[PDB]
Amino acid sequence: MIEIKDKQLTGLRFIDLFAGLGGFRLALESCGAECVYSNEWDKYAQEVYEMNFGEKPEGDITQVNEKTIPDHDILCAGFPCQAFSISGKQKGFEDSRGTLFFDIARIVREKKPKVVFMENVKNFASHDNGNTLEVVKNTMNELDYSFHAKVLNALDYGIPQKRERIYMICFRNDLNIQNFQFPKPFELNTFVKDLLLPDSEVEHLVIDRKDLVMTNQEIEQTTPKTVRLGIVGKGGQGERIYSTRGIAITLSAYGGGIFAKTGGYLVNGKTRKLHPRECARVMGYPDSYKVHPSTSQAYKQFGNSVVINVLQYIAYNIGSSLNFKPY
Ligand SMILES: C[S@@+](CC[C@H](N)C(=O)[O-])C[C@H]1O[C@@H](n2cnc3c(N)ncnc32)[C@H](O)[C@@H]1O
Repeated sequence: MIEIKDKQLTGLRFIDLFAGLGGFRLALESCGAECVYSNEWDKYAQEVYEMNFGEKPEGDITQVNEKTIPDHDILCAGFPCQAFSISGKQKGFEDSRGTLFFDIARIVREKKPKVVFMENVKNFASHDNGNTLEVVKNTMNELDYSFHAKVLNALDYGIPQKRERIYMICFRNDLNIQNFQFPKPFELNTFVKDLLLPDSEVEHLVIDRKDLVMTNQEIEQTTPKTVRLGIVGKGGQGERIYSTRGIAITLSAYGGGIFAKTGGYLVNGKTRKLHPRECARVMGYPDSYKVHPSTSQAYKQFGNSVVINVLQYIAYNIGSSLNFKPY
């Protein structure tokens, strides 16, 4: 993550829904905001969340009563995508019933807040011929909110990894805000080689394979692209080797293969996976964020997580718009 010297959010209060590892929390707390709530049911996530943020989030959202949630200015949420079974006249609020989204709407209609800050998968914009996005959109509009959405790729913001994700920002219509804008992309000057740990701490991740077939040889120059160097097995997912002088492929929580979630990399004449500190680093997490003792957990977590840096630029630009109220 990077440091923000202009705390455009001091004094503002927020809730961290579907917490996971606490990305949105790391991000907003650096802009000055304060955390008033958190919710997350996966006992392992709650375990890491507590190791860093000292507290344990509450449980199953489906069961928390709306009128029970603290007063807040910003609602943060990276919920899980699910299809909507639209069975009726046109689209809106009533169709979000049965999904965990309805739980967001349920809390927004009855408690504050100035802005709803969400995030999801790269293809949220296309799911069901656009139907999935059409619903969340019409729902926010009909509760008196404005809707802005965009797909930003993390390599365009100082992080070496291919990872497109839709970011969605909603401003209460009461605020009258025609002033918002998503950050501008820039030059990348950090690649996978700069994020690795020394060999001594990564020996146990080397995988020796005789069916390794090299298609290209190591490039001499770094590029902001994904460079496939070789293969193993059938060359399907999880069995492809990448160059450290490039960008990391998209980390995944539930993938399989020989090099399962991190992908495999040619580091120093040996083929290995990424270590969890590396995974953290590839997501933007600071070296001070204590990770889960179980390396198979760290993987599932960091792959369902958030790119901190991107969250920090978008949040700053939110303090801005809310702080510009001239006579
Ligand atoms: C309250 S239960 C889901 C109940 C759902 N109504 C039902 O029909 O099955 C809470 C859900 O939150 C999901 N969840 C927790 N943290 C999340 C996050 N950061 N992003 C996405 N989904 C998350 C859990 O995996 C679980 O499915």
